[PDB]
Amino acid sequence: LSGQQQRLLAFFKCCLLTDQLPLAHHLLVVHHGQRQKRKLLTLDMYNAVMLGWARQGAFKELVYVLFMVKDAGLTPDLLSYAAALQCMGRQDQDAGTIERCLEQMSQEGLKLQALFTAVLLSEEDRATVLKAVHKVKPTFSLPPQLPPPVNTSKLLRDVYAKDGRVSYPKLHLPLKTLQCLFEKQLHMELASRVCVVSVEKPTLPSKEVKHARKTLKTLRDQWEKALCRALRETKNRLEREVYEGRFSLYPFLCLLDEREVVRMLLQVLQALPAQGESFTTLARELSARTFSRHVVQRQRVSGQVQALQNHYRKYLCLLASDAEVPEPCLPRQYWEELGAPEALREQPWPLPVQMELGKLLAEMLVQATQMPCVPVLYHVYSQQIGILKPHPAYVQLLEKAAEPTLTFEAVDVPMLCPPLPWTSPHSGAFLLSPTKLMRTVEGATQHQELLETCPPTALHGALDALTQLGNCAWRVNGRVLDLVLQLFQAKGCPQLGVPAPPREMHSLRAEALYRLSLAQHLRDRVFWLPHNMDFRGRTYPCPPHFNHLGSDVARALLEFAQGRPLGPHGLDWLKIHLVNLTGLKKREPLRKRLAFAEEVMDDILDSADQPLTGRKWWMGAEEPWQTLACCMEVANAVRASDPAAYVSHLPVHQDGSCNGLQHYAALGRDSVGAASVNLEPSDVPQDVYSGVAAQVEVFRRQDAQRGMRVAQVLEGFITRKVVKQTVMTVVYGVTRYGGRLQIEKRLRELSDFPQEFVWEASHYLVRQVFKSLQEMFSGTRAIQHWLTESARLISHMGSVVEWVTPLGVPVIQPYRLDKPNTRKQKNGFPPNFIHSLDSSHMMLTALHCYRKGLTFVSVHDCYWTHAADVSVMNQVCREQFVRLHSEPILQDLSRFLVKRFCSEEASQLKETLQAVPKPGAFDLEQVKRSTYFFS
Repeated sequence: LSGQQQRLLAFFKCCLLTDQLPLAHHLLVVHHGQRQKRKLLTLDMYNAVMLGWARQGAFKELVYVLFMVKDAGLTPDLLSYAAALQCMGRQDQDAGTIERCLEQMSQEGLKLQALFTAVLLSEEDRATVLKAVHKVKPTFSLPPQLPPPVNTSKLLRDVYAKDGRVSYPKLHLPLKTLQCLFEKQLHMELASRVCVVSVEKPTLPSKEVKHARKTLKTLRDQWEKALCRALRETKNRLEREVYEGRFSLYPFLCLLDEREVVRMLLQVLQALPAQGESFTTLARELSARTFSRHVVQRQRVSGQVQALQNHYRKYLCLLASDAEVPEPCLPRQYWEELGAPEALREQPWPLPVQMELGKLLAEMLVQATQMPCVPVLYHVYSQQIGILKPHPAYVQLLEKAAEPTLTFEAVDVPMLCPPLPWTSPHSGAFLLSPTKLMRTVEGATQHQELLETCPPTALHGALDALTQLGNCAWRVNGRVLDLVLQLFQAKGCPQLGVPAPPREMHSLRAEALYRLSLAQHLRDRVFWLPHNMDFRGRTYPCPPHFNHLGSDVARALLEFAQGRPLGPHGLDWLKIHLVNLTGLKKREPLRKRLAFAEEVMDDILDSADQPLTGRKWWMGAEEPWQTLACCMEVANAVRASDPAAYVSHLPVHQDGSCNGLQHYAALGRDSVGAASVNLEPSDVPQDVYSGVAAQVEVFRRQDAQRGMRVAQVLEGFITRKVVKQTVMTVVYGVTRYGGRLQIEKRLRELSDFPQEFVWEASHYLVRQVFKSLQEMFSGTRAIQHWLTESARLISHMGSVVEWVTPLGVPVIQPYRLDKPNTRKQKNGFPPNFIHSLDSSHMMLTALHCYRKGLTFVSVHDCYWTHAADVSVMNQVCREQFVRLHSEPILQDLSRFLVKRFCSEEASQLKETLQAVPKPGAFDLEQVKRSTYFFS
């Protein structure tokens, strides 16, 4: 529909939420009076007004709205009849009148049960309509609810099998403890903000520091008063707009309390960084915050929070180890079994309306806040986007004040209770604040629409994997946190990665400070990280400030709260993991790595006991913090009389190093590719990156002979690690220069390499690595060319490439040329497709591990799990990979693309799709037999 219509409809719905039925009715009447405005008006808007009048009990007003719809010439739909019935139920209308309305429903050819099923309504509304029917002669005759559907796909068939071989893991914490944790999370959700003491050591305040704190407090109070005044003036103007009939944001402002809006704007000023944040981004954030605090308020007033409490305690019983449930069920399945109490307000406001509201809030903040060196926030264009910059004096005042209180959004902090089961894409993660399956802002609406179009069962398999990831419990390690605290307080170490005290150094310090503060806050408290999916389908943790993927130090800090005994092989797995973290003997086999671990055991023990004053071998290792944490675990295990008896909280990371290349070589079944990426079983693992480096070296020597001097500049500086980063950029990308920037960063890290030609060197490395990868792998070269040419052809048609993963979740590329960008779509599709396959293999592995009872989480390529679980999870990854590639993914992709776009350039696309790469000699089953496929 029209953009104006979208906002008018949003205004009416918001008025229903605010209970401003007269204002909405008045605006509707004004629009009806003008013929052009009446054309803008839609039946759904009238239905919404009727619903609100049917929640008030004013039948006469509802009838007047019906008269207006008749004057417009629209015909009353099922929703209008629904509202009439519910109003009659509320007001105890005479049975004969209800019967007359029912006759009019049959006059429009509409069954009452069918109309109720077709049009969604609040349960109070449904109860009212049902009572109306019960007053009338007709019986309610409610149809029984259908049992929840399950996936028929062969890959997920084993997961959904009804045979009672399932042994789902149960959380160690008792049920009562889980309920208390839920209560803490609930209180946090109601407040919507978390105050955390600053990690940085607080010096005794000086006289000047105290004065700065007083000045800041006075300024904050002055800003609060100004903000309240500005909000009131804007509300009055918007109410006048409501009388005029122009679209107004007055209900949107009304939904959140005036004090809450002011408190939110003030916290936004405190949260905003010294460099500043984009004005458009800030406006979007403000609108999202308002919607969140309003959904929480609406649930509280409705009573949806109490019903949720009860329903959730029942769900908690399944998770709790002490409580026993006779039939094991998947968490979403169990939730659905208890019922569906999800709020109907989970759906958000239209994006243009949200943008308008956010911009209004940002403008109010800028005008209201003034401080003497005038306004705190300065709007300056940059790319070429307006940004809001904090006052320089304000930043200095903040530094001088050194306030220990840090505010964080409820969404920003990890949950204190298990995440809500993902029964639907829209409703997941935080119980009170709805989390949308698509974490990524870009392409979220299109992807969400695709998800709704996709059958629920296919969504269900991914939803189960996400729920399982959320259910995993994370506890911060005390020892690592303490060491990081000591270094962070006093300068820190660049090699360790602790940021130096506060161009980007200040930002890094602030981000680290927030992450450490969250870690300290949750150090003694078990917490659950919800997982959200991007467009590619990769799973990411929802909280931005604290997540394992974000930083190496965070990876060291985070360890499983649930504890599983090492077992006979657990100690060996810990040693192998430690060697992997160091990066020593990567090419050598696992047996050699274990022998090396025995050789370096003395260093391991010394480093664990005294990290700061020890040999500091862990610092030498490529991942210092992770190495130190592993060293501590190994030391504890040896100290314990039995290593098998000892329980290792710390995760053991198993990775294929090049998951995308492994998928490319499996798809083409290339023998050379399988050997290079370790798909083929071998006594000694062969490093793909080393082979790429060799091929790069031969190309480098050819270029040195040639006039181009880039090779000479890079001669002797193409280290294996840098090559590894370049290979990852080529295989995995969103067609962005940022990955190339990472290659540049690796080149910058080498002091000997000149930075004068670093940009050219990064470009040249990308080209050389791409040539090397294609040359070494015939199957990969073919598949990549086919994908690139298919994506390019689809982009020319003008439709964004859309494909369905083997799991069944549809993946779309969110690139929009200001139309799809041909460059991004053609280059993006091979990496995005490879990512989707990797995520599919990860979800299959996770679900099967869940059936086995292993705790599984995925961080990038690495698959995290307990040391005892590692061997089993390796077997699962080897079987699931084979099963995924057993299905003809290339053929399925070609057929799906043919359906999506060929039946519309399409013929050329059809020919390209038809010419799928032929299967290679290498046997798929070999992957199962390959011990070194993941290591």
